Amino acid sequence: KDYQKLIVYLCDFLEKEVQKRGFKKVVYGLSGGLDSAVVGVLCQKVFKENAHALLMPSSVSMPENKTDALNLCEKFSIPYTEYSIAPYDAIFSSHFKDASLTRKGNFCARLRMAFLYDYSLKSDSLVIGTSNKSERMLGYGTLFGDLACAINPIGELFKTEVYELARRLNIPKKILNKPPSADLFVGQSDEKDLGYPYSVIDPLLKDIEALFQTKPIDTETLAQLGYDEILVKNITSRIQKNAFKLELPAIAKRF
Amino acid sequence: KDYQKLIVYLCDFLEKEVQKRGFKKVVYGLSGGLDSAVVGVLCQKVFKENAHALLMPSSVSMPENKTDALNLCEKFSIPYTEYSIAPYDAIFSSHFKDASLTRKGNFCARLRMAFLYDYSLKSDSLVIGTSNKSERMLGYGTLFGDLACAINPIGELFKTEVYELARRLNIPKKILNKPPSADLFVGQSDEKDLGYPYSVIDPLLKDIEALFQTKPIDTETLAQLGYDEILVKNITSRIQKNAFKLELPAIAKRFNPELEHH
Ligand SMILES: Nc1ncnc2c1ncn2[C@@H]1O[C@H](COP(=O)(O)OP(=O)(O)OC[C@H]2OC([n+]3cccc(C(=O)O)c3)[C@H](O)[C@@H]2O)[C@@H](O)[C@H]1O
Ligand SMILES: Nc1ncnc2c1ncn2[C@@H]1O[C@H](COP(=O)(O)OP(=O)(O)OC[C@H]2O[C@@H]([n+]3cccc(C(=O)O)c3)[C@H](O)[C@@H]2O)[C@@H](O)[C@H]1O
Ligand SMILES: Nc1ncnc2c1ncn2[C@@H]1O[C@H](COP(=O)(O)OP(=O)(O)OP(=O)(O)O)[C@@H](O)[C@H]1O
Ligand SMILES: Nc1ncnc2c1ncn2[C@@H]1O[C@H](COP(=O)(O)OP(=O)(O)OP(=O)(O)O)[C@@H](O)[C@H]1O
Ligand SMILES: [Mg+2]
Ligand SMILES: [Mg+2]
Repeated sequence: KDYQKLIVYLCDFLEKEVQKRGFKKVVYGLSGGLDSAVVGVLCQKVFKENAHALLMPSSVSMPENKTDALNLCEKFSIPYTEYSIAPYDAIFSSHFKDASLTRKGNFCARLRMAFLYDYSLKSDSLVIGTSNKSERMLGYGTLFGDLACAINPIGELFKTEVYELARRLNIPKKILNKPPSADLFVGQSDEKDLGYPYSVIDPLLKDIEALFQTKPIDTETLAQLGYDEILVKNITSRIQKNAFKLELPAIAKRF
Repeated sequence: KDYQKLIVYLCDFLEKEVQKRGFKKVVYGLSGGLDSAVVGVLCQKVFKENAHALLMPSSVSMPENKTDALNLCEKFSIPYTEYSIAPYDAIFSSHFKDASLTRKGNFCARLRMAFLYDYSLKSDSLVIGTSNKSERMLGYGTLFGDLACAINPIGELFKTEVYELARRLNIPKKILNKPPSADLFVGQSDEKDLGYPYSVIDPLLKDIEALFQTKPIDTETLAQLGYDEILVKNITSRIQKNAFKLELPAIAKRFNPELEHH
């Protein structure tokens, strides 16, 4: 129950990493969801007015999410800026009508990466990421999109742990009770895309991280732990298919 | 010859890296410049028609560059597609009229990454990078922009070496002698931005690679070699300031509390 210890640890991390790089200001995307709310509150405790939230709704971003984001900023005195990327996704939709929801969402996530980095350069700030360990392991995120940042304080925290941390940070119940959703298209949700809730995925991901962090996953070993055959096959496939997102691009060694 | 061994080496790298990932098709951005022309020719030899070139001119892109890129595809039978990003940068210019040239250029480089990746997903392909070793060490490129890719065959070749390889690959003279330029704004050139041509930069980078790799750069040692003080200061700064572009993000490790009995 020593989450106060964890909060101090993460705040110290943010302070040290930003300082060692020669910066004193940070920016991050605030979506109205749990993860970015946690990152926003942590940065506010460390940089106060020097931590800035950037809200970037799209043409399909759900309205409620944005208002919840604004309410968070007012509650925690977080300076913010609202910048719509709708004019950009509108062009993409007109040029690629039959584009899959995934392609449309990935473009938006990258547009967000671009404006966060643009904002950072013009204001001399660093971009703080919000991807949690569950998403990172599953590769549930857009490469060079929401996975793009300079520093990420909750990258080794599983989704269930980010939630527990959020409670200690007094994150609004509105955001705490909100089901995870990339919000890249109307009706999207982590549970629907993944097929299982984080209450079922996280326990398995934790054993996989402990047993096979730098070695191949042994589905038979996981089977012995009492995990559903189908569940293991599905989660293992996702992890192995997206392992590349956690690695640097392959560069031919000097001849 | 060693250049032929190099070509075979790079071709094998591309085929093995793409195959081990379960792919058979690749895509890359063709700007009309030397770096992308080199990557395009190499990919054509390995994947033939399965290697696609994506031309993405902006509102400021020089027209001559697109023409040279198109002629390259014709000479080497490279399938291509032209998608202008002008409509997108036009909105950016309208929203941020006073944005710096660097900010505007970074936005375009990132739009190109997004379309290359969009194209790769819809066609079951991998994005091949074109950043050379000089650009990588100097951080002369947009993070998550042109530096973004799955595999990069020329990341360990200095610009000067890329030029020599290009000669053996029979790249059009128009491209070979073309001055390096991000072409993110009218009149841009690597020499004007960096302050020096690669003929002066590369020799210094090669010494830095040989002298410093386990320890930080020592400007006094470089001064003893005979390098000009300004060149050393300029290049050393670019390398140290932009080293972060070649690394993954800093992620906070799991918290391990120091227990009372520890
Ligand atoms: N083996 C390999 N080695 C190196 N590169 C490889 C590769 N295999 C594919 N690639 C490349 O990776 C690309 C596919 O990766 P990527 O573009 O990320 O795309 P993808 O993984 O296909 O889509 C991202 C997914 O996670 C999503 N997401 C996005 C944003 C936020 C959240 C959230 O929960 O907040 C979730 C999204 O909705 C979708 O379900 C390919 O098209 C290809 O260019
Ligand atoms: N220490 C650090 N650790 C982690 N992240 C750090 C950081 N310092 C800055 N950052 C972040 O990195 C950002 C700055 O990097 P970045 O956005 O790339 O921007 P930046 O390096 O400032 O501009 C890109 C540069 O490379 C150029 N370029 C671009 C595109 C193509 C070519 C070409 O030759 O084709 C050359 C360009 O002309 C310019 O000289 C910052 O705003 C910040 O968010
Ligand atoms: N409309 C948006 N405005 C600003 N940032 C956004 C927006 N949509 C996505 N982002 C950014 O991309 C990330 C993707 O959201 P993600 O679903 O992963 O987490 P979240 O919304 O913070 O929390 P949760 O996973 O519970 O929904 C956000 O954390 C945020 O940094
Ligand atoms: N108009 C464009 N169309 C397609 N791709 C582009 C365009 N502009 C830039 N790119 C991509 O981004 C990269 C920019 O890198 P860069 O300008 O340094 O190299 P280059 O133009 O190939 O060669 P050079 O360094 O001599 O200019 C290109 O290699 C290419 O993949
Ligand atoms: Mg969300
Ligand atoms: Mg060029």
